[PDB]
Amino acid sequence: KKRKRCGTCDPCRRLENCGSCTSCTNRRTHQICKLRKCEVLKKKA
DNA sequence: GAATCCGGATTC
DNA sequence: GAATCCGGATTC
Ligand SMILES: [Zn+2]
Ligand SMILES: [Zn+2]
Repeated sequence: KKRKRCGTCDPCRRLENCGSCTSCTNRRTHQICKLRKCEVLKKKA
């Protein structure tokens, strides 16, 4: 089953997409803002 | 349908 | 082998 964000790390607590990282910039990506990506979810599923 | 986890293809 | 581009799939 797919994991949920931890909700507590600094990226999880950011309120908005940064608007300028690769994920916020690239027009075809479905990846979350790099500044928001949950630290826990960076571990391999 | 939006958000975005997740993993395949490319490219190095 | 792995970072990056990319988009299928789930969960709401
Ligand atoms: Zn961003
Ligand atoms: Zn988190």
